[PDB]
Amino acid sequence: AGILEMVARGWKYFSGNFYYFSRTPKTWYSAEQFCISRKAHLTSVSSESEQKFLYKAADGIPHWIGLTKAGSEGDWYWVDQTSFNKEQSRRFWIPGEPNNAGNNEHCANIRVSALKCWNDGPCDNTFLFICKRPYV
Amino acid sequence: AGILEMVARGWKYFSGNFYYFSRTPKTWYSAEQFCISRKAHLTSVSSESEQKFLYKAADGIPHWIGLTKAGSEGDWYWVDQTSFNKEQSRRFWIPGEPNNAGNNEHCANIRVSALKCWNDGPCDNTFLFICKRPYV
Ligand SMILES: [Ca+2]
Ligand SMILES: [Ca+2]
Repeated sequence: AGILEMVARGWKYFSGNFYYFSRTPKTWYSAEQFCISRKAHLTSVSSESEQKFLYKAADGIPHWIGLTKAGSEGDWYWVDQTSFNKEQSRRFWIPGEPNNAGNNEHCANIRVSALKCWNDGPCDNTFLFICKRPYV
Repeated sequence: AGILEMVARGWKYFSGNFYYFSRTPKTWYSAEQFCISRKAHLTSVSSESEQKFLYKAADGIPHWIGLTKAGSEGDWYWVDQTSFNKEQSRRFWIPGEPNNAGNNEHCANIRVSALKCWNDGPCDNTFLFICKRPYV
């Protein structure tokens, strides 16, 4: 509906997209349910620059993003259905990650504040979250 | 993978579909994640016959089913993309449900062992679950 309005409504703006950083923590799925109801999806990271903005604006607090496995034993996909670049992700996971700790880590979160900031963790962990919505 | 091959692994067969009834409790999404790893989804309900097979096998124990909202404020649908008729479902909901308690009950389960067994509850409640894989 327009940049100023969306900004004025509390949304962040970075490079062709609106973002919503949740004021309360939810499980990955309850976070996605909210983003759908906000005409959005849990965020994707489709560049290094977008990764830079997203870790910065997270403020060192662990934020759910929109990476999830296609089934508890499947490969990662972006929920917003953009392509997942397996190779580009190398520069985005915290070293050691994805580690699949206790074989119950199928949802990914911005845990720290660096270029390498993603951690795989339990999908039922409650964290703050980022809804992504196109500027269309 | 063969009717007798599936029941020999612990799948249940009824009227053209295989169904996995779970051992351990899980949230709606993790349940669904587990489903997909076994080539299934959480179960959709198309006929009263299916409803009756499902509620009688569920034994009174609450079991998650594949009915969820298109977001926290959106419409009910089946996660396996079976078409959901609201008028047919009227028969299966517990009288007085779906109530949407605290604007928070965004997933459905088979709560009791009766025809009127569907209750809406928060997707973060941990219950046993029913996966469904179609026989082709
Ligand atoms: Ca991890
Ligand atoms: Ca209810």
